[PDB]
Amino acid sequence: MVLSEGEWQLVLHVWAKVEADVAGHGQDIFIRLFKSHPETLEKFDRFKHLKTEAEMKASEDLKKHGVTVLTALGAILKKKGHHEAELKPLAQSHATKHKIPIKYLEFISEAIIHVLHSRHPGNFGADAQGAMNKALELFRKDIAAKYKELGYQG
Ligand code: HEM
Repeated sequence: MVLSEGEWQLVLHVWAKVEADVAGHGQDIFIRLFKSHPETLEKFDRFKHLKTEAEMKASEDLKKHGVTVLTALGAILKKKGHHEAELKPLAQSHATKHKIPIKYLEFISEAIIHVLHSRHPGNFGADAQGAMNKALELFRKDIAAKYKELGYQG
């Protein structure tokens, strides 16, 4: 797929709001993910002992990890589709070290869209949500193609 510039504009306009509090957005997203799809928590050896949302919010390691993840995602979105280099090391570690299936990348995509919708309703109407969804579908389709080249296609 190819997003138009107007779509990329809608995505970087709400992303600029997220960047005003990257650590708080990271927490909300991961908490939403772990609550909605508990199986994804099992993939994290560092965090799978966390039993409640209260424990998750209080985890300083989880908040540092959410900042790492959103920073890497933001760098990919700011490329506007020219993200081949950024995607390489990310696809290698998620396919060969962490073993994350594409279906889990759909689950975090849903969590990102839920949290933007809750926190940024004015900058996340139907058109802006449709553009963010297109941008995350492009990221998932490109990562899935790299998984296949690396031998995992999971
Ligand atoms: C927006 C999608 C994602 C992005 C941009 C992303 C990014 C990252 C980054 C930048 C790291 C640190 C360096 C590395 O190991 O590569 C990381 C680690 C990791 N990611 Fe992801 N990730 C994504 C989705 C997921 C999903 C959905 C899962 C699991 C369901 C996953 C599981 C992990 C694991 C197990 C680690 C190691 C964490 C730790 O112990 O340090 N990632 N991810």
